[PDB]
Amino acid sequence: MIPEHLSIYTAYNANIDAIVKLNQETIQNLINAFDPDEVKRRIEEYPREINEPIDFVARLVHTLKLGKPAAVPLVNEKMNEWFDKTFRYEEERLGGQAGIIANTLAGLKIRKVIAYTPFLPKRLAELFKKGVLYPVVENGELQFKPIQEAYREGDPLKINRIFEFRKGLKFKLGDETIEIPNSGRFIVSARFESISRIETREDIKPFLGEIGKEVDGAIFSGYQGLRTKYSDGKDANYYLRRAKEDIIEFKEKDVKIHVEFASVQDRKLRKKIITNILPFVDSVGIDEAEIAQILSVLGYRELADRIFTYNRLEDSILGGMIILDELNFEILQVHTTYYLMYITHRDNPLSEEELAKSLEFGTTLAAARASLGDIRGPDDYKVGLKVPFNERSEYVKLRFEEAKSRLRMREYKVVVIPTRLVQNPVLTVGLGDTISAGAFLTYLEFLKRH
Repeated sequence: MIPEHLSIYTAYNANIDAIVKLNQETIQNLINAFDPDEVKRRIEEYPREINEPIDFVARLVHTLKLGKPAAVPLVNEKMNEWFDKTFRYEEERLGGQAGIIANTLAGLKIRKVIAYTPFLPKRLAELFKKGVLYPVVENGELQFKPIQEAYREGDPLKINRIFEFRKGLKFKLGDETIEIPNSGRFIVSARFESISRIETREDIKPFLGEIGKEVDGAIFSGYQGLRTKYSDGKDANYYLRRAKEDIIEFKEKDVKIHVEFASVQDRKLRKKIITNILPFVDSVGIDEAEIAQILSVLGYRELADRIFTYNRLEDSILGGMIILDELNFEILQVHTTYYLMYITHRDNPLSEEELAKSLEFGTTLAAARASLGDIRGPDDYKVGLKVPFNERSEYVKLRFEEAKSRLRMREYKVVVIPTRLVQNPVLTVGLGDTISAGAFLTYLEFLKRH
């Protein structure tokens, strides 16, 4: 069942996600450090990014009193040390699509899992599972090390911080008492320059093809971390030309490549990624929100608006077909709350049943991880079998048949299954990534058999 003989490389995004519990002592001690009217002044002026500590407290306490969640970018690297010296973390865990994917695969105990990120400080390296390899240059040659032991002292440190606040708590901002209405999280995302240089670094770059010889597939993600423009005159395009070069090295070695897409708010960057990356890879993983974002920049604004507004199976099948037809990679996987879907060219070697089985492995693996919070060993996949296909399945199936009646299916194989939906899971972060990892893993297994 688990295709344990396959070897997979993942890049490029891995980071620390760190959680802080805002109890009374913690929030009051923080506020106490500042001048109260200095804080008040900063709230009304409303900082939309965090450059200095007063931006942070201001945005936070505004969020705490409203009792409504918020995410705010950290755009100054030097703040890492401030956060770390001011707060204690409940938990530090691995985040970033490549990180999560690497840890899930190493939890399945496949034959080999190599992960790469250009930024590997010790603190990040130690959050990976045992078993994940990292490529390094040693004595002028390629070697792999256990990733926990491959860290570079001084590498840039990407850390996203989730502040949990629970209802009930009161604190004071000078004389003014303040009770928190609801629970929630205040999220501070790493969005400074040093962690936005998303690439294979120059030392390892010359060995990518040698790395390629060691794997059956590579899963690439994290393009969404690129910025428009960089300090040293580099730009998104510069990094995207390097990204294309990496793709070429693996595909020349007969590696199949899967790109897991992501939300890219800047439409121009989103357009550059789609243009530069998608037509050149084999497999692509998107969610329902992403399908519309892509269509929107491809010019299909009406259909994108329909998808966003009504979330119908039919409009997603049409929109997936358009994206495949326009971009001409090999297979598209769409993940949605109630159904997963594959769209392939008519000459894809897999049968409908194998395509279904691959999707089923994906939703099963994700349901497992959503229930347990972590894949420790291959038997854990079986926990996903305990999560039934959702209550909308029969309606999904009926609507799929109606959709096939309305829409053309000449040039395309379209396969739809219902998800093993977990209502309210131990782990929310990265379920889409885990679906794609399982789907792509089994897609490789079936191709290899063919």
